[PDB]
Amino acid sequence: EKVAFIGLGAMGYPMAGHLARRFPTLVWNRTFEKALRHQEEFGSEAVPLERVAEARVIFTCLPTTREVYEVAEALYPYLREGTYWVDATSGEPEASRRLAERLREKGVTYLDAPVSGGTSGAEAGTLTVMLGGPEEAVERVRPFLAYAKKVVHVGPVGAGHAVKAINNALLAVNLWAAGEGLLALVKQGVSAEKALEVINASSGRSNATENLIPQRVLTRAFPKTFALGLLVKDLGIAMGVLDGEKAPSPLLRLAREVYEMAKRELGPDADHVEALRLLERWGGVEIR
Amino acid sequence: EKVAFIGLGAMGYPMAGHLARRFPTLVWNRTFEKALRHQEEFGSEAVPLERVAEARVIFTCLPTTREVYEVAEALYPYLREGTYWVDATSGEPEASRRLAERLREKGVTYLDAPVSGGTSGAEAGTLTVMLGGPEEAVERVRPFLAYAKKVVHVGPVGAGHAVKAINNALLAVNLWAAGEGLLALVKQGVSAEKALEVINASSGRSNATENLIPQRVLTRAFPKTFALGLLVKDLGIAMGVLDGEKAPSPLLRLAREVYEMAKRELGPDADHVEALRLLERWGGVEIR
Amino acid sequence: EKVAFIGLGAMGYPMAGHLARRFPTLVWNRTFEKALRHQEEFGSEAVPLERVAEARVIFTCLPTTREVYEVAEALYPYLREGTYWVDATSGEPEASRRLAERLREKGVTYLDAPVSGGTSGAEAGTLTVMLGGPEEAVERVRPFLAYAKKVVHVGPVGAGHAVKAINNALLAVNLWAAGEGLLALVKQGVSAEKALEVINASSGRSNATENLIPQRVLTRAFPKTFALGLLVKDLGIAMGVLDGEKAPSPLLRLAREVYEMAKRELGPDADHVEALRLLERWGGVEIR
Amino acid sequence: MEKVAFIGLGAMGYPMAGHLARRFPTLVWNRTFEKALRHQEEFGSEAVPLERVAEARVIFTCLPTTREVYEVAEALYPYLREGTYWVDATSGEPEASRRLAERLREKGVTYLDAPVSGGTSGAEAGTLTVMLGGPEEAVERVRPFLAYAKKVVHVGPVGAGHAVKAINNALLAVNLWAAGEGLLALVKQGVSAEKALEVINASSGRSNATENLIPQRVLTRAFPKTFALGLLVKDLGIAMGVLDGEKAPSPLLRLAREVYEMAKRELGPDADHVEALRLLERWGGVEIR
Ligand SMILES: NC(=O)C1=CN([C@@H]2O[C@H](COP(=O)(O)OP(=O)(O)OC[C@H]3O[C@@H](n4cnc5c(N)ncnc54)[C@H](OP(=O)(O)O)[C@@H]3O)[C@@H](O)[C@H]2O)C=CC1
Ligand SMILES: NC(=O)C1=CN([C@@H]2O[C@H](COP(=O)(O)OP(=O)(O)OC[C@H]3O[C@@H](n4cnc5c(N)ncnc54)[C@H](OP(=O)(O)O)[C@@H]3O)[C@@H](O)[C@H]2O)C=CC1
Ligand SMILES: NC(=O)C1=CN([C@@H]2O[C@H](COP(=O)(O)OP(=O)(O)OC[C@H]3O[C@@H](n4cnc5c(N)ncnc54)[C@H](OP(=O)(O)O)[C@@H]3O)[C@@H](O)[C@H]2O)C=CC1
Repeated sequence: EKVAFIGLGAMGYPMAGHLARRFPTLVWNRTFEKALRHQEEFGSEAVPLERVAEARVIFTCLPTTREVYEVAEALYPYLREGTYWVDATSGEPEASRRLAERLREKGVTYLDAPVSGGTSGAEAGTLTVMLGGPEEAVERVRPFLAYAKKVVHVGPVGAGHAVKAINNALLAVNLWAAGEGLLALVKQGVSAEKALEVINASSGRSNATENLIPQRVLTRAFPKTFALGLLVKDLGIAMGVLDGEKAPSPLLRLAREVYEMAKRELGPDADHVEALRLLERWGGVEIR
Repeated sequence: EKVAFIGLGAMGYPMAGHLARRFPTLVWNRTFEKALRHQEEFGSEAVPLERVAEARVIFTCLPTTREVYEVAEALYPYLREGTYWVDATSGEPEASRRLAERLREKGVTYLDAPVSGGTSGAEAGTLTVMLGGPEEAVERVRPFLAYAKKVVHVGPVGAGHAVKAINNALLAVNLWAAGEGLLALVKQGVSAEKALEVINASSGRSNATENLIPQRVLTRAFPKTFALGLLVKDLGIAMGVLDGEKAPSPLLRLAREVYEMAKRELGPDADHVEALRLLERWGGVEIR
Repeated sequence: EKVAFIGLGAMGYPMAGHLARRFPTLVWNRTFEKALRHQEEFGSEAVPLERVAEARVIFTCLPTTREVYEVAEALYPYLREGTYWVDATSGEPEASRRLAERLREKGVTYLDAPVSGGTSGAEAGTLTVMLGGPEEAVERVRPFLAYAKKVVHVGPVGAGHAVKAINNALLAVNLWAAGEGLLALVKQGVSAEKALEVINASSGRSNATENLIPQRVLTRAFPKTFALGLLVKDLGIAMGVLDGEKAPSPLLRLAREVYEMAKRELGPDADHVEALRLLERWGGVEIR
Repeated sequence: MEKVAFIGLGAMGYPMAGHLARRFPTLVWNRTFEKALRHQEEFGSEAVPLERVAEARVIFTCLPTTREVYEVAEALYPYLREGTYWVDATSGEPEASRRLAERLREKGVTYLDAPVSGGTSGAEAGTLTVMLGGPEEAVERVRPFLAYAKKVVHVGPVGAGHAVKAINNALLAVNLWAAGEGLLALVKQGVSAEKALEVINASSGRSNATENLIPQRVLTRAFPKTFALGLLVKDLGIAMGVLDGEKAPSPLLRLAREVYEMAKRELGPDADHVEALRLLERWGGVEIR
C-alpha cells in the first residue's frame, strides 16, 4: 500500500529510502530540497505535506515530539480514518500519549517507534525498533518497517519512547565513563589502541568501546552522525522516565549534567561522540 | 618445563587446571584441601609452598598485592635465578613495581598479568590477559598461558594492573547504570526481558547487559562467581589510576562510592552483580 | 480591610492569628474543628470556603500547589476583581505561574509568598517572606503580612517558590556534605565536638553545622521539626527549578538522590536531619 | 633573647607575620626577598637569610604545600637547635607531615600542624581560627605565640590539624559551588540574585559562602584575589585522602573535587577560588548578580 515519510534527516533520509524501494512512497521535508533529492535517488515521490494524508501509514522522524505535534496539527484537517502514524522520533512518553488521543479523534492510530542503530544502521536497513501501542496495530505495521531488522513490542503508547530514552542514557554513560578511564590510561603511557584491544575482549566492553571510540576518536575522524544536542535531549527524556518513581539513580542523573557541560562547551551540532573532546581538553592529551 | 600455581580460588582453581593439562604443574593453596582436590581432578601435584621454587614459571591469583607480598616473602630464600613470576592477581601498580624490584634481586622476573573473563572464561580457558613487563619476558611466558586466548602486552610492570582496574571500573559503571535504568522501566510496567531484548540489539548494549543481567538478575539466580568486596577493591585501584593526573572523572569517582554502599548493605561476599539488589530494595520491585 | 486565611496547620494557625490581631479575619480549614478553635482563640470568624471571596486579601498555607489549585477551582465562581491572593505554600513555580494566569481572568492578583522560620517563627510572627509578583502588588500587600519580619521581593510570580525550593536544596547539600566530612574525621579519632568547634569558626561553616548537627546529632536528640519526606519533596521542586534552563548542576542533582536513599532507608516520617543516620550506619560509627 | 621567625610571606604569611612582628622580636624570610625587606619596613620584623631562622624558639611556616615545608626543613636541618618548635600553618598533608615531625624530632624540634581559616581578611585582623595537631605539652607552649589567631583548638596528634582543615575546605567548596548552581538557576528565570541571597542568608540554606563570599565577590563582579583556586583544589585533594581512610560512601565530597578540578583547568590555578563560579556563569550564559 501507499506510505509517506515526514522528516528526511540524517535518519529519515535513509529510512525513507528503504520504504521507497518496497512501497509506493510519498516524502516531505521542511527544507524541500531534501525531498526532491530523495525522489531522484530512491523513486519516492516528493509531495506537499497535505498529500501525506493519502497514505495508509505515515512515518515521522523529527527532532522532538514538539515538531511531531506541529506536523500533526497541520495534517489534522486531512487525516483519514484507518490510517496509522508510526513515529520514529525519539519522543516524550507523556506528550506522545496525548498526541495519540488527539489522533484517535480522526481514526488514526499512533504508535511510538523510535530506533537504534545510527546512520549506518539506517543505511543498511537493520535498525532495531521499539514499538509502543496496541498489539493489533503492531501486527498491522510490522510489514511496513522496511528499514528495520529487530522489532520489539515493548508496551502501550509511550513505552517505546521510554525504552529508547533509557537505552540512550546507557550509551551516554558507557561512552563517557570509557572516556574518563582511557584518558587516565593514555596520560600514564598506555596505548589507547592497546587498552581498547584489551577492554573489547574483557568485561568492561560496550558498544561504545567496540564501535564508537576506536572508529571515531582514535582516528580523530569524529564524523557527524548524531548531534550532541539530540543526545542531551534524549538524556532529558530519560530523566523524565526516572522521575516516574524517583528511585535513587545517581549515575544516570549525573550523566545528564556532564553531557550538558559538553553541549555548552562544544555546541549542540557537534557529534555526540565529540563529548569526549571535553575530557581531552581538560586532560591535555588526546585519546589516541 | 615445570610451572607452579599459588592461589586455587574461584579463578585460580580452573586456571591451574589448564596449566596442569599442558605442563607438569605444581599447586599450592593456603587451605590445602583445595590443592589435594585439584591434584585428584587435573593431574597437578599438590606440594608444600617451598617446592613452588622448582618451577620455571610461578603463577599467583590472590585477593590483593598484599597477599602476593606475603607469599613472595615466604619464598624469597628458595627462589631460583631465571624464574618468572606471572601475577594474575588484580593488583596495585605501584606496590607491584616495588615487588618486581625486590624479586629482581633474586633473579626472578615479575610480570603483572591480571585477567578478564570471569569464572566461565577461566573454566573455558579463554581469559583475556593484559601483561605488564619486559618485552623479552612477555615472549617467554606467552606459551605458558594455557588458560588464555587474547593476550596483550600493554606496557612495563604495573601497566597490566592499571588496565585491569580501569576495565573493571567500566564494568562497574555499565552494570549499575543499567540497573538504574531497568529499575525505572520495570516500575512503569516494561518487562526487563523486553527492554534488554531491545537494548542488547541497540547502542546502549554492554557486556553487563548482554552477559550478566539476563543470566543472573532476570533469572533470580545470582550465582556467586566474583565477590562484591573484590570489585570494590578493584574500584579502589582504579581511583589510584585516576589520581595520576586527576583529570575530571565524575562518573568513575561516583561509581566507587555507590558500589561501596552496596558492599556495606549486602556484605563483601555477595556476588558483584548482587549490587543491583540494593536498587531493587529501594525500588520495591525485582528486575524481571 | 478584610482578610481571609485558608489552611490552619502548624504554620497557618499561628499565622492567621497574627492577622486576626490586626484585621477582621475569616478563616477556613479542611477540618472545621481547627477553624472553630481559631475563632474562639483569636476572634477570627470560621466560614464556609465560599465566604473567603469576601476578603480583599486571601491567604493560603496548604501542603502543595495541588491543594491550592483545588481551593482556587472551588472559589473561582466567587472571586471578585481587585482581590489579592497571597500563597504561603511551598509551591511549584511553573504550576503557580499557570495559576496566577487563571486567577488574572477574575481580576485576582496572585503572589507567591513562601516563608522560612518554621513553627517557632510563625508563633512569634517573625517569619521571613520571599515574595514573587508585580512591584505594585507587592507594595500593596506588605502591610498585611502581620506574621512576618523580613519581607523580600525576589522577582516575578514564581520567584518566591523558586527561592524557597533552592534554599532547602542548599540546606540539604550543606547538611549531607558536613555529614560525610564529620564521619571521616570521627572515624580517624577526631572529636566531633572539636571538629565542629573549629568548622563553625571557619570558612566551611553553615547553618547546618552551626544550628543543626551539634544540637541534634551529637546529642542523639534528633528532634522532629521538618520531616525527611518533606525535604525530599522540596528537593523535587528544586529539581524542577533546575529543569528551567538545565545548566550543569551536578551537586544539587546528586543531593536529591542521596536524600531519596535516606528516605527509602529511614522512612518519610524521620526528621530531615536523621538523614545522617544513614551515613552513620555505613560508617559504623555515630557522629558524636 | 627569645625570638620567633616566619617563613613564607604570602597572601596569608605576610599579614600573619605582621601580627607576630608587633608582638615579639621577629625574624622573617621569603624566597622573593624583596617581600621580606618590605615586611621589615612595614611591621618592624627583621628580614634575614634563611639560616638565621634557626635562631628562633618558635619557627612558623605558611607555604603552598607540605612539599615546600619539606625542602625548607631540609635547608634548615643542620642549623636547628634542640628545644625549638615548628608551627606549620601550611594546609598540609597528614601523613607527609607526620614523617616530617619524626625527621625534625631528630634535632629536638617539635612539629605541630597549625593550619588556619579566616582568609586574608582574618589574617589582617588577627582573628584566624587555628586547628592544632600535636602533643598537649607543645600546644600549651605555643598558644601564647599565636598572635594572629582568635579561636584556637587542639584537635589531636600530628596530622589531625591538617585533616580537619582539609575537610573544612571541602565543606566550603561544596557550599560555595552548590550555591552557585542554585543561584545560576534562579537568575536565569528572572530572580534577583541579591534579593535571593538576602532571603537565603536569613534562612536554613545560609553558609559562610552565601554570607561572606558570593555577595561581596560575585554580585559585585569584583572577584578579588585572596585564595588561589589551585590551592583549594590541592586542599580538596588532601580531603580525598582523609576520605580514603575509611572510604565510607561520600558521593558529594568526591564529586566536589572533580568539579573544582574542571574550574581549575578552565580558569587556571591562579584565579581566585570564588572565580570557580565563573565556570557556571560561562555555561549558564548569564552573570550571577
Ligand atoms: N542520528 C542518530 O544516530 C539517531 C537519531 N535518532 C532520533 O531521530 C530523530 C531525528 O534525528 P536525526 O535524523 O539525526 O535529525 P536531523 O537533525 O538530521 O533531522 C531532523 C529532521 O527533522 C526535521 N525538522 C526539524 N524541525 C522541523 C520542523 N519544525 N518542522 C518539520 N520538520 C522539522 C528536519 O528538517 P530540515 O531538513 O528542514 O532541517 C529534518 O528532516 C531524533 O529524535 C533523534 O534523537 C534515533 C536514533 C539514532
Ligand atoms: N572472580 C572473578 O570473576 C575474577 C577475579 N579476578 C581477580 O582474581 C583474584 C582472585 O579472585 P578470586 O579467585 O575470585 O578469589 P577467591 O576469594 O575465590 O580466592 C582467593 C584465593 O587467594 C587465596 N588467599 C587469600 N588470602 C591468602 C593469604 N593470606 N595467603 C595465601 N593465599 C591467600 C585463597 O586461599 P584459600 O582457599 O585458603 O582461602 C584463594 O586461593 C582477585 O585479585 C580478583 O579481583 C579477576 C578476574 C575475574
Ligand atoms: N589564601 C587563603 O585564603 C588561605 C590559604 N591557606 C593556606 O596557606 C598556605 C599559603 O597560602 P597563600 O598564603 O595564599 O599563598 P601564596 O601563594 O600567597 O604564598 C605562598 C608563599 O610560599 C612561598 N613559596 C612558594 N614556593 C616556595 C618554595 N619552593 N620555597 C620557599 N617558599 C616558597 C612564596 O614565596 P614567594 O613570595 O617567593 O613566591 C610565598 O611566600 C596554603 O597551604 C594555603 O592553602 C589557608 C587559609 C586561607
